[PDB]
Amino acid sequence: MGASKLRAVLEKLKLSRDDISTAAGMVKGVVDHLLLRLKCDSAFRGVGLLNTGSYYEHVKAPNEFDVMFKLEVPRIQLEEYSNTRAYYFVKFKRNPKENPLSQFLEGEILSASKMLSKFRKIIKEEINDIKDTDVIMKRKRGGSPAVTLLISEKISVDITLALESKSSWPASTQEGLRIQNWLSAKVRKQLRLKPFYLVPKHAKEGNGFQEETWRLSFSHIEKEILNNHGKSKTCCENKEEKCCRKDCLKLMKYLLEQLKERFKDKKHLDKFSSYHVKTAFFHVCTQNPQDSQWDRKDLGLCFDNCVTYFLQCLRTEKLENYFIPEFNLFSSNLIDKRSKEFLTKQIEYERNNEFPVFDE
Ligand SMILES: Nc1nc2c(ncn2[C@@H]2O[C@@H]3COP(=O)(O)O[C@H]4[C@@H](O)[C@H](n5cnc6c(N)ncnc65)O[C@@H]4COP(=O)(O)O[C@H]3[C@H]2O)c(=O)[nH]1
Ligand SMILES: [Zn+2]
Repeated sequence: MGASKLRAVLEKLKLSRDDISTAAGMVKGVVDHLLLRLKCDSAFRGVGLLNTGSYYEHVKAPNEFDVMFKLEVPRIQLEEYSNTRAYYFVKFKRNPKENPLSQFLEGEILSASKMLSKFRKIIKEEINDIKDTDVIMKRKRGGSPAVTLLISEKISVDITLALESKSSWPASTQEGLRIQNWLSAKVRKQLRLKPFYLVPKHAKEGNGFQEETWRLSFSHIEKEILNNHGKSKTCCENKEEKCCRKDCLKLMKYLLEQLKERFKDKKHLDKFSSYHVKTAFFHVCTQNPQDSQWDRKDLGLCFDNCVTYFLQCLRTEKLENYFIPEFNLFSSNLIDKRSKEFLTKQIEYERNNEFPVFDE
């Protein structure tokens, strides 16, 4: 696949400033209103908008948004659930004083399902006729921590609640974030000093679910790594140091998106998301730390590599969480073999035929 061809694909995917500003405007309005109302409750008094960009989370329908609501919770003690390395029970190190979330305390362990239920109930109750815009809440997805809204019957916004911990990161993230040879150890050091988040996601237990667990989240770190991606600090700040990392990520995401859209009737690709792609891309970034390995003239090659590695992850059924190395996103427990084989087939076909799926 030619680099000029790929860059032409990315070129035709660019949206005008008007659409971006309009959609961002509507989303911002709804979000701000929901914050102002969410602060009416003592449990969600310290709620706030977490900076993850909140834009460009969909190349092309680019009306789908993703915002994250951080909730500052002080002095929490985490307990790793069944060595899942990613799912924890939330407790409090010292709780003599009445906790704002005490209404959600199922004993010593903070209930995730109750907080999520309350959150969803507040939002659902306060998106009706209070807005000079038409907002509807989408059907509750199975085991999804997100609360999705539809604005003006065109804009989708995923709202995820997240507990915030300014404590040091869990021990499961010790060997994670291998950006030493890429973004330097100093950057990793200052990054690990930043807080980490927890989303109300239950873990699988054979043929049952816990609903009391929370999953680690480092979306903000992902944003930071994304916007500052070069070994050189001046990467992509001049013509001589223009790389093709972001182009590769965009192309991968668009490939997965187009494949998911094409086989929407089937249920094979439903569990696959742009996060898997992003993770694989991060691993590839670790494998190729030099900016010279991401030269803009080698877009075709680099992207190819990004495809190949992704395929490897599908074939070997191994895709380690970039922050939690022992957490496998492509385990057989999460995604079945048949789905991964299907995706593999579609991708191999696309690459073998000069990506006809980009022609739309
Ligand atoms: N900003 C943010 N949103 C999250 C996070 N975790 C879940 N969400 C939201 O809930 C939706 C479904 O969550 P799921 O955990 O039940 O299945 C997810 C999960 O299995 C996996 N995944 C996505 N982000 C992940 C993440 N940050 N960590 C671990 N797994 C993740 O891919 C599935 C679909 O992701 P999606 O990006 O299209 O939408 C998320 C996403 O909009 C999160 O950590 N950060
Ligand atoms: Zn760059």
